[PDB]
Amino acid sequence: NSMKNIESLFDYSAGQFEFIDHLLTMGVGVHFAALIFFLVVSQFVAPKYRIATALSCIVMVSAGLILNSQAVMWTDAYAYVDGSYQLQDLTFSNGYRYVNWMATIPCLLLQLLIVLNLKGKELFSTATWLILAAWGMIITGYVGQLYEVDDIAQLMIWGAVSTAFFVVMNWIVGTKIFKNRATMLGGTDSTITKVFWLMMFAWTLYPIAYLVPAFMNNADGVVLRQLLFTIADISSKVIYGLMITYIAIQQSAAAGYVPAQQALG
Ligand SMILES: CCCCCCCC/C=C\CCCCCCCC(=O)OC[C@H](O)CO
Ligand SMILES: CCCCCCCC/C=C\CCCCCCCC(=O)OC[C@H](O)CO
Ligand SMILES: CCCCCCCC/C=C\CCCCCCCC(=O)OC[C@H](O)CO
Ligand SMILES: *C\C=C(C)/C=C/C=C(C)/C=C/C1=C(C)CCCC1(C)C
Ligand SMILES: CCCCCCCC/C=C\CCCCCCCC(=O)O
Ligand SMILES: CCCCCCCC/C=C\CCCCCCCC(=O)O
Repeated sequence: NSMKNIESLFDYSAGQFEFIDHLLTMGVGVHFAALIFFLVVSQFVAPKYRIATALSCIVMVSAGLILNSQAVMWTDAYAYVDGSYQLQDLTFSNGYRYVNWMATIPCLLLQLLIVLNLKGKELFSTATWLILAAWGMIITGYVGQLYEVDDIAQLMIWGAVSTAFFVVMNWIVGTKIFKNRATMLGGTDSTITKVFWLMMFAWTLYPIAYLVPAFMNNADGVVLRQLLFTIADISSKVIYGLMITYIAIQQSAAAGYVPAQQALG
């Protein structure tokens, strides 16, 4: 895989290399710092919603582990020789992010449906179609990015197929939110709508980063993609998580859960 990604084609300046490393390790720090928040505030969440704030904990450690794995793979593969960082061992590839997305995406979607007050047979059927489209988007994307060096034309077609799964996924999410936000308590019917647009923005940064090999095949493009991945990660995972927690707590309080009522005090 390492030879299939453009990162393997370049020598990096000390600044370039250490900006990538600092990006990944700061991402580890943000995800593990928020995990403690999600854990501590789960006691303020009513029983019917607490799983949502538990799913953020799982998303945090999952993303933190892979990002930490990426950072160590990054510094294992390259060595400073003759004024630049040069590849020594093929041990780095963005493929593991696609495995991070494969597990974290189901979690992110499931916490949304829970705070939407879906239950029963609709919760299981909607989650099933959503996860299935999501995995289809990830797998087709994963196969695409194997060609970002050799076959750009092939990366664009796998991207078009993945985008089809993306669009159908956003349509289900969107429809369920707008048809169910009347069920939301504590005024969260206005908050879930701002979560939907956060999703649209943050999740669209990934396809843009995905196409970096086509409009910026050079070491600077490598740095840009990692930057875009960082902004998208913190947005789609952390900030999104915080808002799902706020909704969880506010609906808990409005539902008669004293810890939520008193925590917001
Ligand atoms: C030979 C090549 C084969 C290429 C073919 C692969 C591409 C299929 C793409 C989209 C399928 C979407 C089908 C539409 C069904 C979606 C299910 C649905 O609508 O569920 C959401 C609903 O809101 C909850 O009940
Ligand atoms: C390979 C490229 C293929 C071509 C791609 C072109 C299609 C893109 C169009 C829309 C994106 C999906 C946007 C989904 C936004 C949410 C929809 C929604 O929420 O529906 C509102 C509902 O109807 C209220 O009651
Ligand atoms: C590098 C450091 C990055 C740190 C990473 C961010 C960690 C979260 C920080 C503040 C939460 C602000 C958002 C609060 C969301 C609302 C929660 C709520 O409803 O209030 C509960 C109250 O905090 C219970 O006493
Ligand atoms: C870390 C959390 C999330 C939700 C990551 C989401 C990733 C995507 C929405 C990626 C989408 C892609 C598409 C639409 C087409 C090109 C290949 C990608 C997989 C990057
Ligand atoms: C083959 C792919 C099928 C994937 C199936 C996974 C769908 C899971 C759907 C929802 C499971 C319920 C999650 C938590 C319910 C909340 C219960 C509680 O509040 O204690
Ligand atoms: C993520 C959305 C994907 C959208 C893809 C757009 C559809 C493809 C558009 C034009 C293809 C351009 C053909 C050029 C062949 C490139 C071969 C090369 O020189 O490397």
